Amino acid sequence: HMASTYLSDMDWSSATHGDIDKTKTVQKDAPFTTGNKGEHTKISLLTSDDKVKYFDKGIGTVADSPSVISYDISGQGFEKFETYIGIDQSANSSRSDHAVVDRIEIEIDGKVVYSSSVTNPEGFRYNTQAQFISVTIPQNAKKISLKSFAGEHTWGDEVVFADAKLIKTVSTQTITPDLLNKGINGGVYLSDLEWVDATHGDDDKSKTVQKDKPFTPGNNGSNNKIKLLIDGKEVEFNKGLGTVASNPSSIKYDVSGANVTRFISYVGIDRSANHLNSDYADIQKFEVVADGKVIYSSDSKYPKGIKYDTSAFLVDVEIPKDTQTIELKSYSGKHTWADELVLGGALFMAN
Ligand SMILES: [Ca+2]
Repeated sequence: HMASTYLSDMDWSSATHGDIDKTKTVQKDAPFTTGNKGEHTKISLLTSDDKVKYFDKGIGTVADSPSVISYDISGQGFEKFETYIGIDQSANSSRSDHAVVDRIEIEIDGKVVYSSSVTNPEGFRYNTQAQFISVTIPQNAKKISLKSFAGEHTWGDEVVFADAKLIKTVSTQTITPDLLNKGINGGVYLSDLEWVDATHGDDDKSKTVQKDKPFTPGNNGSNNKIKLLIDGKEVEFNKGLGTVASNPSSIKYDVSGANVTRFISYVGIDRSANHLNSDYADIQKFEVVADGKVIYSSDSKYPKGIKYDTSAFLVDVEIPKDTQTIELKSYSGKHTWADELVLGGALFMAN
């Protein structure tokens, strides 16, 4: 799922043009000269087979040495820039020195990412067919610049960036406890699903893995919400799973009937657990297992396990295409009582 934002719908950080009248401004969704006059004329360019194509959206300027239109794209997450370039069909081309553009460039953070010099060394004339630009934007990008070079004169240099747009993949927001508590579109909470089976480390086998509750309080009849340490601060979760770690204990889901692509959960020991200060780990490790293959293990980040005081960690892992079975495996520290492992906000994504 892709979304595009038109440059003409954004605010430029700066804009310069080659027209001597500085009361005139670079035009949104119109050629420069006609747009400045108030005319309703749309941006148009000569395409293949000399067909004239009209555009609802774009940026209209007059080239200079150079004319520069810049946009701040910091933290915006854009992936591509796409536009058609050429001299607008509305240009004054009555003389051969009019409508002569030496070069058009696209620049990102000081780097030329497109230049018309490659395909058009002599530049653009009134009847030069449009060039389509498609450039990748670096994840770190801060500034994109639309540059046009007039050459000897600016006369008739009606440069248009037709259909000028920035494009990105529609993606989930940065994962936070708040986000998992509010909900994500397309996210299905594990506690809203039936497991195939769910084992636990508690000796009483009449007890069951708990949905949206820690194990012990849940099996005692309480509906207390799952609670974890997030960055040294206690946070309750609306949704999740409550279990007791074992050797291991495992919760198994049959995901064969769906195209599951992602598993998201905070993982740690519930605040309600029995805990005593100890050198030993309370929980040894947690694993996400896809069709018998470990696709996440907590012992990379925590090679000696976790304790009651350990801040809950974010598990965010891709599920391989065509996965039949997902298992969530909890390994007890075996020397203490704090084996009340909870999965805060545990959900699946289907992409
Ligand atoms: Ca020129």
